[PDB]
Amino acid sequence: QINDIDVHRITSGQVITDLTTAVKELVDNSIDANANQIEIIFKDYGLESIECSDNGDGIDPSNYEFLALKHYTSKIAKFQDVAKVQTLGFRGEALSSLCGIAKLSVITTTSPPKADKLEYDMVGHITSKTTTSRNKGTTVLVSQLFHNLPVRQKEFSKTFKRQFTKCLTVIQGYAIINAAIKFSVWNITPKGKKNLILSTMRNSSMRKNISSVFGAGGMRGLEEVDLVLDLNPFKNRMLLDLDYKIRVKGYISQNSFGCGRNSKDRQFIYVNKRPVEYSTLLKCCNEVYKTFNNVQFPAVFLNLELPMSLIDPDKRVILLHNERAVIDIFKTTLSDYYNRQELA
Amino acid sequence: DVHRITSGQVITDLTTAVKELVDNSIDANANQIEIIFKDYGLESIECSDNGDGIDPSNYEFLALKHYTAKVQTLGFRGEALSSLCGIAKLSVITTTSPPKADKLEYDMVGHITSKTTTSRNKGTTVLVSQLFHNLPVRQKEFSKTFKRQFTKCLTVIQGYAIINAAIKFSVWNITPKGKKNLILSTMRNSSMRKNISSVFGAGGMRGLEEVDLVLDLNPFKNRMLDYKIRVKGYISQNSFGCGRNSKDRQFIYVNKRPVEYSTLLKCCNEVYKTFNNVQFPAVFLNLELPMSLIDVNVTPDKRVILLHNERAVIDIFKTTLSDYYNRQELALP
Ligand SMILES: Nc1ncnc2c1ncn2[C@@H]1O[C@H](COP(=O)(O)OP(=O)(O)NP(=O)(O)O)[C@@H](O)[C@H]1O
Ligand SMILES: Nc1ncnc2c1ncn2[C@@H]1O[C@H](COP(=O)(O)OP(=O)(O)NP(=O)(O)O)[C@@H](O)[C@H]1O
Ligand SMILES: [Mg+2]
Ligand SMILES: [Mg+2]
Repeated sequence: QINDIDVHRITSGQVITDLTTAVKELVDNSIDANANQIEIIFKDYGLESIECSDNGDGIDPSNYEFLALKHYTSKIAKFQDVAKVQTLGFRGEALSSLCGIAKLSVITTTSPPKADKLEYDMVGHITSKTTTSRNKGTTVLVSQLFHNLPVRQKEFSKTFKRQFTKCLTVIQGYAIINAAIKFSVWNITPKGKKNLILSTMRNSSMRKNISSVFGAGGMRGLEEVDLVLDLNPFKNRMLLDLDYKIRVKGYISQNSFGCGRNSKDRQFIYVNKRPVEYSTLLKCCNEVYKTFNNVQFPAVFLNLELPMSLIDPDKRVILLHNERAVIDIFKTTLSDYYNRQELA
Repeated sequence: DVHRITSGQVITDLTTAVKELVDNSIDANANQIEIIFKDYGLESIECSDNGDGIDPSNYEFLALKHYTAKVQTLGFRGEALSSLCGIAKLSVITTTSPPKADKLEYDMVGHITSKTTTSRNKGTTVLVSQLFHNLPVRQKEFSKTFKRQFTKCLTVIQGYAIINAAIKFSVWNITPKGKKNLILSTMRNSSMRKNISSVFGAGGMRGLEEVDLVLDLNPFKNRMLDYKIRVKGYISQNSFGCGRNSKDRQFIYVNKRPVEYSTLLKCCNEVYKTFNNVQFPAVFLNLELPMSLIDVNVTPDKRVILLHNERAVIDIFKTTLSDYYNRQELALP
């Protein structure tokens, strides 16, 4: 009843839930490519297309053919050097998925200015390779998103405005923590307007970026946070030992009356410079803050820096070593940070 | 803090503030725009449209800016509005779903300060008040040059009104003492010709004749595909008395969009001087041209544009214009 292509269509649809997820996948790939410059161009807010341009390492020409194919034991076994082909691609699920539920194009180069333009069909095969030029880096273009998921596409049209803002929030997250990276975001309107949406300067402190990304009001009520949670006496599994110290740097709203937010609409948390979904740590943030200002939620921009060695259908749901202790040492450490702020 | 200085550089005067509002309404697909000044804008300026409203999702960043070839216009989302929040007090009554509406209040930084409920037809009403209040120098300048400043602003609205055949424009000024005065009014779905009469009156079409010209610039492209420019509109004839005593009615548009293109008007003016040296011509010209042939982001003025290979454009436009006038006089008798 349901043919293989459909299965591929539906599954890839489970991978790229919406425009925002697609964007996440593209930004992540660029950062992974060691880009220091990332440009994102939306056409009609995403309805038409999204383009991600970086100056990263680019894609090795040998990977072109296997970049967006889905990995199947059955098809790999059809190669003489199985070990070899499995190092030429079949990585991840993103590009492989954007192929099934969208039109994927790539322009890349590992040797500027000689470059290639690749068109991949729904199944990962290269329908056309065109000679072109471009500086070091890669450009990924996702167009006609969900063109073969009528129901989802239709929903996208009657909710594109909210979707974009959701997608913008996520772009703001990447831009605030990635100081060594310059982000630029434009939206080209059907009426021919190139509307600048967001921009940060390369080599900008988190502060300079919050101010760019949220205007002068962005810092209003904010106070620097510089904490060190010593967790060494809390590691559980016995063996130049690991220094289990967590450095928490960033900014958070001061408990001062009013200085907070009416909504928990502006909270960002990072673990080793990467947006992470720390549900637990936010709950803690919120409660500890209530005790000082009940009628408001705190704006958050905190980076948890620590060794990944002590770090373990969605994404990067991270769990730290003995998270229960962490949560407690943080709760009191922050609380006492606010108490010290009141005395100010 | 140093935010308002930046705002002041963005919204230099009343006119600029109005362009910002009018463009937003037009961008919102309104076919009805009504502008109300209270004391020529010294107290406030109200722009009401029947556009598609502001989706609730955009409220938060509505007045926030997230910063610092086949394109025709350049935009800096949030810049205009956050700048109006800076040097002034901004109010908003919008809705994408009538008959229920939201009334927003922003402070100088953009933080929403009040969101109460009301009602209105589909659309948006933007209220700008106390323009430049926190900028004394200019604030006073304004109140001391409001006449030329208002005239400069009305002329810009007159520019929009005339070319936007799909929109019904209406403009009023409420005196400090109380009653409303209709200053501008156009019926919608009207030709430039009809609008010229509505905006200026019985004598608006005086001595004006049609202009339908084509400028071929194909062989004037250096540094690099059909570079032709369809120039349509009206211009005064050169016969005695058929012109204006001054350049108070010279409008140029590029792709149905208003722009300041002095060099072209300069061309029109000097070419006209060739036949008449006591008057200037009334000009209403639209220049159709492929976007790819329009260079954007040429100066801090997000609206200022530069035509592909201007140098020649003028030259061909000047001679083409001359032939126009020569051909024109032939059928005088
Ligand atoms: N912008 C880019 N620059 C260079 N290579 C890229 C870029 N985007 C994608 N690729 C290549 O495409 C392959 C995978 O894309 P993707 O489908 O996101 O999987 P992944 O990055 O390997 N895994 P994941 O981290 O889970 O997304 C990568 O392993 C790269 O080799
Ligand atoms: N009258 C209106 N109706 C609907 N939406 C509006 C209106 N005025 C403003 N907006 C919204 O507010 C946002 C921007 O205001 P503005 O600050 O002028 O930037 P912009 O229009 O995006 N760019 P620019 O053309 O460079 O000014 C728009 O992008 C709309 O989403
Ligand atoms: Mg990836
Ligand atoms: Mg605008």
